[PDB]
Amino acid sequence: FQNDAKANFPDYANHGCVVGRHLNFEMYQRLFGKKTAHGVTVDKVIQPSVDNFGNCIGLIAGDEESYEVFKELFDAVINEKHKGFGPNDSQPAPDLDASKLVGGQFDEKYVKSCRIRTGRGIRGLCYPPSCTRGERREVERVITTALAGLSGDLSGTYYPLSKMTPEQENQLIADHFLFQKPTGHLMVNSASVRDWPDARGIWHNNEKTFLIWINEEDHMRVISMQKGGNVKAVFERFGRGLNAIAEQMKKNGREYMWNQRLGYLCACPSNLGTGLRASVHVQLHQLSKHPKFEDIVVALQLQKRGTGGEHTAAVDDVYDISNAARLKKSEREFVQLLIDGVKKLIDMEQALEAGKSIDDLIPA
Amino acid sequence: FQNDAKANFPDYANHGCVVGRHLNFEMYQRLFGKKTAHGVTVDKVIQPSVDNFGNCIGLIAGDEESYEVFKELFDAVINEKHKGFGPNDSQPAPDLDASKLVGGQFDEKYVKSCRIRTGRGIRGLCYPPSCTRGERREVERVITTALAGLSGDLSGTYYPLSKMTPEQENQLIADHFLFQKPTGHLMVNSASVRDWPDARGIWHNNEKTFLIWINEEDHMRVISMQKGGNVKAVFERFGRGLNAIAEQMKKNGREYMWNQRLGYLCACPSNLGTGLRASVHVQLHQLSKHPKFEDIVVALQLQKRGTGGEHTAAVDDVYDISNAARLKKSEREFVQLLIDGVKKLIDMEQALEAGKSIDDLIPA
Ligand SMILES: Nc1ncnc2c1ncn2[C@@H]1O[C@H](COP(=O)(O)OP(=O)(O)O)[C@@H](O)[C@H]1O
Ligand SMILES: Nc1ncnc2c1ncn2[C@@H]1O[C@H](COP(=O)(O)OP(=O)(O)O)[C@@H](O)[C@H]1O
Repeated sequence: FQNDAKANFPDYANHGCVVGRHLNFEMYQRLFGKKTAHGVTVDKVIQPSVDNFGNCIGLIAGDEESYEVFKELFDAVINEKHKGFGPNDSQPAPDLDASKLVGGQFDEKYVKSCRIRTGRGIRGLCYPPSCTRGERREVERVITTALAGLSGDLSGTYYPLSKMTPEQENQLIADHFLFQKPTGHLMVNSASVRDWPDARGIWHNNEKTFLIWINEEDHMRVISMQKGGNVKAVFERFGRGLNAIAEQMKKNGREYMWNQRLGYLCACPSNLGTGLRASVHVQLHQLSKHPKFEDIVVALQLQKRGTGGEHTAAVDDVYDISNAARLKKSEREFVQLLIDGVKKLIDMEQALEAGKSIDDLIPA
Repeated sequence: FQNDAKANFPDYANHGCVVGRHLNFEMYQRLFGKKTAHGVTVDKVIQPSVDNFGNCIGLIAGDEESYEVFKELFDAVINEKHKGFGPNDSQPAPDLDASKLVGGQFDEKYVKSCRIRTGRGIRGLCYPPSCTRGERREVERVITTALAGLSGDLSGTYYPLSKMTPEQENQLIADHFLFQKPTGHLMVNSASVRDWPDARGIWHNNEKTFLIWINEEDHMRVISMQKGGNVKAVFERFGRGLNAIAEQMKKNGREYMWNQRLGYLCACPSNLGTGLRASVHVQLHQLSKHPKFEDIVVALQLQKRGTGGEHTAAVDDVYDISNAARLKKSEREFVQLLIDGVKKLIDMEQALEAGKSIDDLIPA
């Protein structure tokens, strides 16, 4: 008996994962014995895809180096997932300049709130699927040390999950800032929830307009938010926050994971490039009952979902609309995509309100 | 930053695991960098204990070598779990001689069925927490190849979970021979359910008196059973089955995992020595309503539980009574422990049936 590639090749029958359609034995044999500097193997990065029979992606990176050592597998998946992204295609340079936005104010009669999120990795340390307790703790240390250097309207306080009081936990729940131990297949099967809640925590400023999660699904989850429809102001704080944290991190020789081709790196290939989801809560009483509604959203390159997030129902016809893509455009440009898209949606709503047709407002 | 033992030491506060009370930093530092020939680390074997806050054991072996490379941790836990087992204590030689049993027939008026189970590991291959798809498949191959050499009343057929038909699956469910993907903390947290159901299967003889599970929680789970109370006959088939399989395995240079001190090795320290649980279904209408019932069972060194197994209620006063221990006695002697114990229970029941006292039947 030999523990070789042939003996270890996954049985992808019945699976609906992207990986199974790209990881033929030819490729597996090649990648089988490879390892990153942190010991991440091909079996590691595909484990979730094997465990799950649903329509997953199944691909997860244990560390930054995963994207280079297992480049041909990630590129194949990335290419299909992000609807076209070859080996010579490159992510545009980061763009966090809020002042370059045009008309970043929404009619607050329809737009109730604005939210912009992204994820960062701390270079040198493994992603949650592979990180050790030591690494995870260093991630928390780096981040919290940096956050404590923030001032002004970015001044905040840190709430470690492992030292959280009933009173604090209760208030964070009411704020909807608390996160539980993940239970999703990708997180569970990738061993991303080990040692919970060791070195996990929540940070937020006094205004509660800037939220930070540590060691949840990414090293750092960044969230900027405001009531109303001033998306430009939400983006301005978003970029100013990321930059400020990065500046405090340089003091300790730490930086975000980023490279010319893929932009900001994270464990989940689906969230590469900008990892940015800009969204609004927008009320669309009439448009939502229009037969072309779902097609209009897709055409605008937006995504639609319930008020309570992914896989929830929309209450009082208020929808969570956001940019659908993550790659092939800069942050500032995705935010401009949301602006243009949402205003069009609002124009259509105001047409239906006046008993008019929207037939010639639809993206041809 | 250094990824050393100090940075990686588990925070055992709040935990009710045995490991936390033995794995002080002193020990952790020593074991931290160690590895078995299969790459099993200390972090691996204790991971479940860290993940779980309940009253677990939390210790699991990735391979056979785990018990030697991490000997001082396993010995500490084993010592406490099995109520006294020092470094110089030794498990008695295996004893599968059913003919050495005395009075192995139960009053079938009270004893409805008999069951005896154990677990085996195939030497050379890793336990479910650490095994690869290749290894797991080799385990299935070795076992099924051996089973196909069995004849007579040990002739049976193999039902691979990954090629199971609705009709077969339905019949196995009715027989209560099917096992699902484990969901318990120890199994989930130790990564023992990877690639389900790849290389998992069920084997049983025509009589349905001999059952075998492959790659569930152990490499091989062996179960002998009969209606009525002829425990001697159930043990006779049990031992004859284990020996026959071992004999077919030698043809291919394979053998069970076993050593002088710990007896038959398995991933779970709680099941070392004999890994043997001999049980009966015994109806105790009157005794079960006696205030001393639970104390009598413990004194007889037996265990009591519901008819549907662990954590179930007893229906019609029928209890699952079995030997409580796994170490410090031979198989044949645990079965004799069940015999002596159950007959005493039956004598007490027949006393209460006649309105007599059992005060002087109780183990002083
Ligand atoms: N524009 C918005 N305003 C207020 N809350 C929002 C907005 N967009 C999303 N949320 C909230 O964020 C939470 C997470 O949503 P989810 O669909 O998981 O997106 P993501 O995972 O990108 O945060 C949800 O409970 C939702 O209510
Ligand atoms: N003496 C017996 N006769 C018939 N069935 C039994 C007997 N003992 C246990 N069982 C059955 O075996 C199943 C597993 O029981 P469990 O408590 O998990 O013990 P184990 O894990 O050692 O098999 C249960 O559903 C139970 O009904």
